[PDB]
Amino acid sequence: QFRAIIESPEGAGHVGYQYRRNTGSTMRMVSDVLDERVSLWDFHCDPSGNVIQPGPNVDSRQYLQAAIDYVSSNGGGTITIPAGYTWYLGSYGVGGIAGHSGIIQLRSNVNLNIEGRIHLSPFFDLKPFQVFVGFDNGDPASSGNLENCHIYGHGVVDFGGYEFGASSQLRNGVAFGRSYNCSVTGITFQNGDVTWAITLGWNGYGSNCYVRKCRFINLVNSSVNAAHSTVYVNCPYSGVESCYFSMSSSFARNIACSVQLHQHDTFYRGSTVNGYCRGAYVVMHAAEAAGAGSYAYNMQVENNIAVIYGQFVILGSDVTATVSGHLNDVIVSGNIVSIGERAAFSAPFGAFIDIGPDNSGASNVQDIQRVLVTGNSFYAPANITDSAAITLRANLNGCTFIANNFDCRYMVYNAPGTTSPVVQNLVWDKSNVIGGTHANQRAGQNLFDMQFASVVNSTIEVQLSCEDLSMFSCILFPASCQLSYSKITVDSAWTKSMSNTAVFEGNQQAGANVYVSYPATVNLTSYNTQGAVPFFSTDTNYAWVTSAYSLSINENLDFSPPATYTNKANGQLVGVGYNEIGGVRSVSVRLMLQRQV
Amino acid sequence: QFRAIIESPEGAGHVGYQYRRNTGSTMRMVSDVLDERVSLWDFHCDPSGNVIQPGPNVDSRQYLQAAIDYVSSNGGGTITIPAGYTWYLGSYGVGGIAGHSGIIQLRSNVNLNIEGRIHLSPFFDLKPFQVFVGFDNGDPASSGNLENCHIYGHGVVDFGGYEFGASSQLRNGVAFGRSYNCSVTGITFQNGDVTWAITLGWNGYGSNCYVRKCRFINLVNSSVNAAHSTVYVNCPYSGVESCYFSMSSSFARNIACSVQLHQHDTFYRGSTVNGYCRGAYVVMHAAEAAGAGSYAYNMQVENNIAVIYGQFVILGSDVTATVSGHLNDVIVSGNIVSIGERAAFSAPFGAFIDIGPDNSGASNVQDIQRVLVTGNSFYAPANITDSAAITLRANLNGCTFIANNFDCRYMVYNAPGTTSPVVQNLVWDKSNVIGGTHANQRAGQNLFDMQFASVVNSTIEVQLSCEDLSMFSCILFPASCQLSYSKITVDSAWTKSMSNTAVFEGNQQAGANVYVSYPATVNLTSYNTQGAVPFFSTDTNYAWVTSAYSLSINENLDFSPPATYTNKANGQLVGVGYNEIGGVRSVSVRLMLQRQV
Amino acid sequence: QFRAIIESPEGAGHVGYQYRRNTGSTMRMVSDVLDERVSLWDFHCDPSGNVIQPGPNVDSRQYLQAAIDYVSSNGGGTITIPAGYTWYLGSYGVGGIAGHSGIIQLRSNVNLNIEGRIHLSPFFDLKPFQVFVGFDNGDPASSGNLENCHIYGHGVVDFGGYEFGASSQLRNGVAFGRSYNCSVTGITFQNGDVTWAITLGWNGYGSNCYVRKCRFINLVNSSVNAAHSTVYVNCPYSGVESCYFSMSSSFARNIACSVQLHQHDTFYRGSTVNGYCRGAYVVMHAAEAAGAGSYAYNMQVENNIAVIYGQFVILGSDVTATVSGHLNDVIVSGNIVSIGERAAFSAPFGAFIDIGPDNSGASNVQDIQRVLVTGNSFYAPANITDSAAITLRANLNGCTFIANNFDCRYMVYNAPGTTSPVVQNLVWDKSNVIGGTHANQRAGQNLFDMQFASVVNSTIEVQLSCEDLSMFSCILFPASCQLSYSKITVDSAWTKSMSNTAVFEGNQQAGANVYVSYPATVNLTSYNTQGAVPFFSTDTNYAWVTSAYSLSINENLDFSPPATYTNKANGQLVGVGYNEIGGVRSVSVRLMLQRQV
Ligand SMILES: CC(=O)N[C@@H]1[C@@H](O[C@H]2O[C@H](CO)[C@H](O[C@H]3O[C@H](CO[C@@H]4O[C@@H](C)[C@H](O)[C@@H](O)[C@H]4O)[C@@H](O)[C@H](O)[C@H]3O)[C@H](O[C@@H]3O[C@H](CO)[C@@H](O)[C@H](O)[C@H]3NC(C)=O)[C@H]2O)[C@H](O)[C@@H](CO[C@H]2O[C@H](CO)[C@@H](O)[C@H](O)[C@H]2O)O[C@@H]1O
Ligand SMILES: CC(=O)N[C@@H]1[C@@H](O[C@H]2O[C@H](CO)[C@H](O[C@H]3O[C@H](CO[C@@H]4O[C@@H](C)[C@H](O)[C@@H](O)[C@H]4O)[C@@H](O)[C@H](O)[C@H]3O)[C@H](O[C@@H]3O[C@H](CO)[C@@H](O)[C@H](O)[C@H]3NC(C)=O)[C@H]2O)[C@H](O)[C@@H](CO[C@H]2O[C@H](CO)[C@@H](O)[C@H](O)[C@H]2O)O[C@@H]1O
Ligand SMILES: CC(=O)N[C@@H]1[C@@H](O[C@H]2O[C@H](CO)[C@H](O[C@H]3O[C@H](CO[C@@H]4O[C@@H](C)[C@H](O)[C@@H](O)[C@H]4O)[C@@H](O)[C@H](O)[C@H]3O)[C@H](O[C@@H]3O[C@H](CO)[C@@H](O)[C@H](O)[C@H]3NC(C)=O)[C@H]2O)[C@H](O)[C@@H](CO[C@H]2O[C@H](CO)[C@@H](O)[C@H](O)[C@H]2O)O[C@@H]1O
Ligand code: NA
Ligand code: NA
Ligand code: NA
Ligand code: NA
Ligand code: NA
Ligand code: NA
Ligand code: NA
Ligand code: NA
Ligand code: NA
Repeated sequence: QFRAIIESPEGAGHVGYQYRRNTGSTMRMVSDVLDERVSLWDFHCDPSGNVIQPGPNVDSRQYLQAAIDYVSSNGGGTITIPAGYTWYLGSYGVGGIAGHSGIIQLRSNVNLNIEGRIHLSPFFDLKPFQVFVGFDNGDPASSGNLENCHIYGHGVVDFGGYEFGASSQLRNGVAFGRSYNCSVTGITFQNGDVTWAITLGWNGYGSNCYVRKCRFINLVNSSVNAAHSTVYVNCPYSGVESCYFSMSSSFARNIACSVQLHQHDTFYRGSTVNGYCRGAYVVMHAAEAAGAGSYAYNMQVENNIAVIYGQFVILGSDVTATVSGHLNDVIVSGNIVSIGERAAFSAPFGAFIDIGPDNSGASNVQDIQRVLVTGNSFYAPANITDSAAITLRANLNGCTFIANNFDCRYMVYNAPGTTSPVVQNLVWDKSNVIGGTHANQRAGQNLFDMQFASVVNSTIEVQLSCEDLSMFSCILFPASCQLSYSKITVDSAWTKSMSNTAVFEGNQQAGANVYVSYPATVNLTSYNTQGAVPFFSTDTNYAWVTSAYSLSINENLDFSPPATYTNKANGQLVGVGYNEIGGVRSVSVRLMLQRQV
Repeated sequence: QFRAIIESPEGAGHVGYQYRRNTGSTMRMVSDVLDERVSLWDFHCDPSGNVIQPGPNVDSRQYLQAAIDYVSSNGGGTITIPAGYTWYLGSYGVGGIAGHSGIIQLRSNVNLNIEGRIHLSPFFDLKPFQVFVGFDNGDPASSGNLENCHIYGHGVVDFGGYEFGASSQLRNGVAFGRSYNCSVTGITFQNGDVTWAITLGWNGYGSNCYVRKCRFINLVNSSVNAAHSTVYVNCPYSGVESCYFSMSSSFARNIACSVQLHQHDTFYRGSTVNGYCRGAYVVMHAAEAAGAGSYAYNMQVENNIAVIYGQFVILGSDVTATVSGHLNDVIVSGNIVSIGERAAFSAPFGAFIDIGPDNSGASNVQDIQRVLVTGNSFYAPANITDSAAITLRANLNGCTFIANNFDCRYMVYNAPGTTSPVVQNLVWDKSNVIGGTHANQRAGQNLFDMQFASVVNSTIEVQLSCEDLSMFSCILFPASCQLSYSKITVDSAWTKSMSNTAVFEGNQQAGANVYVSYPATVNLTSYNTQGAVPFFSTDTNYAWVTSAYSLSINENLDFSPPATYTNKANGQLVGVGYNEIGGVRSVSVRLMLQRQV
Repeated sequence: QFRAIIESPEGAGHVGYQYRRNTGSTMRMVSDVLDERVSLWDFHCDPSGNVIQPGPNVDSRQYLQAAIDYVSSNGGGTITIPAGYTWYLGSYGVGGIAGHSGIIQLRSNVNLNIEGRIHLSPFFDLKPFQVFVGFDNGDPASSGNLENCHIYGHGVVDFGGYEFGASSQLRNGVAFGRSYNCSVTGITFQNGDVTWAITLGWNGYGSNCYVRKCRFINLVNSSVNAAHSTVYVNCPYSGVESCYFSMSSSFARNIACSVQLHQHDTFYRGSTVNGYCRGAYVVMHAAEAAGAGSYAYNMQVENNIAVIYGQFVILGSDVTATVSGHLNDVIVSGNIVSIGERAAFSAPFGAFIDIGPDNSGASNVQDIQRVLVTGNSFYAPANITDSAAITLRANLNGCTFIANNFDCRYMVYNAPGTTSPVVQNLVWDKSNVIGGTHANQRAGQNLFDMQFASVVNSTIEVQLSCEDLSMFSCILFPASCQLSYSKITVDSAWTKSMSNTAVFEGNQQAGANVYVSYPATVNLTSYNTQGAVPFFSTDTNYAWVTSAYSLSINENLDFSPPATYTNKANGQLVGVGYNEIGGVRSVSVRLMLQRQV
């Protein structure tokens, strides 16, 4: 009788236990203490209750789903995926997750402690899939929420190396769904061709979702893969920290981004990226504005390390028929970024910041402002013509650069005869240090190439830290660019031998509220009078100049040109020098030309 | 016989076990392996040893205390609070913690792994309480220490929604006490009206205490609550990182602060705050100086995201009869902060930095210096008159601003006819970017309103980035403010149409070691002489000016005014221009006035 | 029969269990569920299988090694070191780790969850040791890898207080070896005299190794200890975050460093250091370049708090017969550092950044560039003569300072008649704020002491924020230092009473591509002519000056000196002033001297 009970599945419920033989402890049964934990092994059995060993020819999916469903029924808990085993998944899930090509359905309060390895079987080759899905409905708009679901451990999700079957397919590791207080910590995602590794939230619905101390390795492998973003953050008060992202595929240099920050109060910090095209998008899509409003604000990209091939941070916002997206209150700081070794134009245009047109190419829908870029480093190798501190390709309502170090081909750039952005409140502080890696490479090129429709309320304070006489100019405005209510200065250091410093092809520096200064060489002639004597410019190009001063020594004994000049209505400069002995003087002098500064 | 033993509480101590049938493993009994872990279930029993189910009508407090006391007796360990259950607490603790309105007494080396939910029963409604207390005595001065106590897990402490009964009451979640190597990680504290969620240390006694990845949600709910600070850090080598703080109550906008950093080598990093009045205090209270000395130094507030209604960082120090507190070596960097949408003056004055008078209102007791504020963003909506980069309300011995972006009503402010602080070593670097949100709102107002007793060894380098002709002046010193050994500059950009740029109501810019420059409009008249000819100012207000130069074009052909001016003893400016044709000239010119720069 | 089986070591394999009595769960045996975890207790037994109690007189080493070896055999897992016990280690390991004075050999996929205490027995007194070793061979070049090995928990590794027996000995806590995806989290290392606490990687071989939330306390205690670096990072894509490091020994002030970052893509963040000589080395040793190439790049030191006695960050690179090491793409940001209270010259020279010669003292082997130092604070007490923002002691190919706050004796320093470094691309932006703690201490001293062989492509923009008339000069170049293609400026603020501002002992400011400006006092005499009249310098020292302007008021009525000057071939300055009444004038005026700026 008793032997039978003991050898039965209830035997453990008949063996008494009391913790450490403490007389004041609960008199329990072994089964009670065992019931305090739960593993996959508890559900990984055949219809007769016999345990089944996982392996390449066993599909563990129904067993893991049964575990999650059961623990869900009790109010939650943590299911362990045991170490020292690989658990293969080999069929699709059913019900609500079928619309998402779901394998496993996550449930609220049911955490997974993944210590072993989860692998995809070749059933998934050339097919879409999303491994873990928190939606409970095919239609995300009619889905319930996922709350308090955490995935963590020292384990591994391995996507089996399979290529995409078709570019239109989607593949994901974890889709938390309409996700509140959910996280992934510690896990290695590897060996795939996927669209995302993790997505958080759904069109603004969700909160407090995080990815921390995870690794993402080799998650693009084919030319079929349309696009890849390793973590898409689509709910507020969420972010990514202390993660490692690496790709080795060539295709990843053209298509892969590490992070999308698409809702307010989101962050990307303390991570290391290598082998990717892009670092992060910081974006408000109107099409995603349902759950948390139409503004992306409080967006933070900080203290990351990257080697990328395209753009580090891309800013944007866009509209739909009924919603307009807005982006503001952004900080990009402390990141050290480089474009990896590559040929010029062999990948998307290299940039630290990109102001990106929308997915249909429009550049007149964006509302981006109050962005602070500060205390970052950027480097691109000397050969990479297509490298810029900022590629400013769509309308910009403000962006502030302070105390960065940029060492690349262009500081500000936009391609001519593409978009003509409207620019407001572009602020480039004199504390931005311009590196010299690209010195001597800039023939035909303008360091600050202002290829815009208009610039207003902007500040460009150019300071070189070494010579580059190859460059056509430090800063150039084409005649088509309006310029008003702006400050544009070129410091003289390392400019003495430059023919052109600042160029205003439409003579826009004449505007009533344009404040500029830059070096120029000017020819002057004096009157013949002995004593105090006026010197006048030969050219009549200076009706806009409020004052000028000498940047050249005077090699003469018998006279000196004026130290300082003002102008005359006919556009000459004029100053008062000194003839110790009389005679008409003729000199060529390097001047600092100033207007309202 | 054997059946009896097996069904007894010692039955598990009679069932042999050897790990994985390994012949070299220990021959143990099931009870030994079970004894490797411990849960609340092991103590949650009646006097007969029968397990009791937790619930709203069961008080789990004595059972949890018995578990902690027992594990403490064995040298420590980790007690799990099981998932899928809510454990209610419904009575006060006894002994040493009674003086602290304690519920549970923490003990050294006994960690709590909280995976379920701990809730307060309505016994606590309208009463004080501190849920977990690490002091062992009613009098903190006679308390022993708490060491090596960690609280962690995916669980929840829920304060039951109860309001305070009286403003003088105190309520806390975790009071570690005189706490060494203690931490809270992962836990959600929610649904209360409390004074603090967590306190670390006691008046400088403690070390290596941290709060990490915790959430604090809705912990103020009534007008009775006197004050709320979510984490009070009162021991050195301690801090808060990667936490989330949110309030929805109106009252929280007026009374709630996220963090107090009150001892040296403490930090607040990588967190997100919404709905609070204040971000952090960085303070040395003399009354708290017993355990770690009288200096708060090495204080770090970094990489946080906040939407607040009052002040982001408040600095201070104060004194007692016998102790003087000092604050120095502070860094505030990388934070992106905004004042949330509100009416002007509807909450405490909005500020990025506040120099706060002591709790009795004194402004002449503080010793604050060597503070660095760098690479932060601040924004306040255009309507919020009461918004400042720094509200400088008490004596300041130094604070350095570099490469911040401030977009609010005032840069520097103090209210006139309140405190008259004594200011030393206020440094505002030209790399601080002043935003334009408040342009056109500043009628009657000074952007830098220097409402102080005295300013010395200070630097204010004003740089606008857009026009605001509504403002009375960029910077103004009342006659009551002494000014010496200081540098005060206003860059000309966007100032051409300003009637007043810098204003010294006591003509303080004349001081021997004052170094200033700013734009002014000046009327000048020349002598009638043809040729080189002097121009003189009509007004005699310029005896302090060392040089001036033209910021205006010359619309004339027949003459030019001087490019550069110096002065004369009677206070006129004078320069040498050029009359091509003779005649008395009269012109109004915008000049850069300079003094010793 | 059945009684015998049940009391046997297989008894638990005969007691059936099914999780929570769920009919769809696996019918298992108690032994199966127990086998899901493993502890030291499972191996801590005598030859008869009887458990042995750990203690000061028991050597736990063979038992722990047996556990690791066994778990390794099953594909890995996590062995717990139980809480509430101290486990002593009292003999050396055997085999592959014997060459490393190894105690325990780590194995791939076998994690240690250390919750108790591991202590060293006095067998190790005066001997070398490395507690945990991941190499499997005496010769690291012939060692296999360690992968997926994590050490974590709330436990403690205690080195027993024993002193080193001889300086040439080595002692370590954890040597992961050729280590891929390995980490230490949560652990306290204490009470030793050791060389390192943790090393990661081996000469570039390894990846994704981290130390997080660990504490290192009192790990130097004797004068025998040659050198100490708490964490040596010798593999890429690895780092240290949120750690606490403290020393109390005097010897630690002279010999101890917290971190070595010696391979690319490595970081040191969010940590607190006290009592150490140095913060971090960022170094490419040619001798260590085998596994990850010859370049250290993407090196990040950020958001740390330190009180040190020598240098905070030391940069270097060096060569071997066949390999040349290079260092580039470094960021040092957000750190708040101070030199602790000490006598001048009582420890290694105090510095925020050191450019360190190699271990044989060579200063002409280094290739260091593209370094960004930004948004840091540094303080040293007024008495510490040996304190510098940068001690630039070996060849430097570039380093950029922006928006730091440095408050110490020197800004730039190198000792004369030591090394004569070759300097390129030293950039000190005007946004670096120079503190006043050392005002009045600088007799005989130059704030920027340019004791170099040559300086090129460099920028020094000096800005004072208070007076220090004790200093000999703001910046001084000895005649032996060449200077070309550089910008050197001293802002006038707080300089009016300085006899020397910038000093060029070799008249190097005359160079064709040197761009300089600084204040000087000049004596001038005019001609006697009434009206517009020239003033000329008495001295002929100004042939290099392109323009000068007045920094002094004019106390005269009857005349004014020129506002602005240029020069003449004989080296005089000349300008045009105004005599209202005739007469030879003689004045002494403070001028801003400018050259090509
Ligand atoms: C790979 C990636 O992330 N790319 C970024 C762009 O994302 C956009 O394209 C993606 C391509 O894969 C996604 O669209 C695709 O997936 C959609 C969502 O799938 C459906 O809904 C899921 C919830 C279900 O599980 C699925 O079964 C499926 O039903 C699908 O509707 C599209 O048809 C398909 O092409 C991506 O869509 C978002 O995905 C997230 C995460 O899964 C999800 O939370 C969202 O709900 C979903 N959004 C929308 C609108 O559906 C889609 O956004 C991204 O647009 C771009 C940003 O840069 C551009 O835009 C900037 C702003 O104008 C501009 O500054 C910049 O210059 C532009 O380049 O960045 C990546 O390219
Ligand atoms: C809510 C909050 O934190 N407010 C900050 C101010 O704190 C000060 O007021 C608090 C109001 O709750 C606390 O005082 C209250 O509690 C005291 C401590 O309780 C006793 O001791 C405990 C150890 C026991 O468990 C309790 O049972 C009880 O016996 C009590 O003595 C007071 O009477 C009561 O009002 C707070 O007190 C500190 O609390 C911490 C954490 O519990 C504890 O470690 C300390 O020991 C205790 N300190 C003292 C001195 O007792 C008390 O400090 C805080 O002052 C303010 C800082 O800003 C102001 O001061 C700046 C410096 O001059 C100035 O720059 C600024 O402008 C000022 O506004 O910030 C919050 O307001
Ligand atoms: C304490 C410390 O870390 N000091 C830093 C300097 O490190 C150099 O000296 C150390 C002194 O302990 C180490 O050398 C010692 O150990 C060597 C390694 O031990 C062998 O190999 C191990 C793998 C085995 O387990 C051991 O059993 C043993 O066989 C040994 O070869 C030496 O003979 C001995 O003195 C340190 O050596 C490195 O150690 C790490 C971690 O263990 C290991 O991964 C490496 O493989 C090993 N490297 C080498 C080359 O062997 C050795 O590097 C460090 O040099 C210094 C940097 O600053 C100087 O150099 C800069 C660049 O030129 C210059 O800018 C600066 O001014 C200089 O001061 O910083 C610390 O001093
Ligand atoms: Na779908
Ligand atoms: Na901005
Ligand atoms: Na246009
Ligand atoms: Na009390
Ligand atoms: Na400071
Ligand atoms: Na006064
Ligand atoms: Na060795
Ligand atoms: Na640099
Ligand atoms: Na030389």
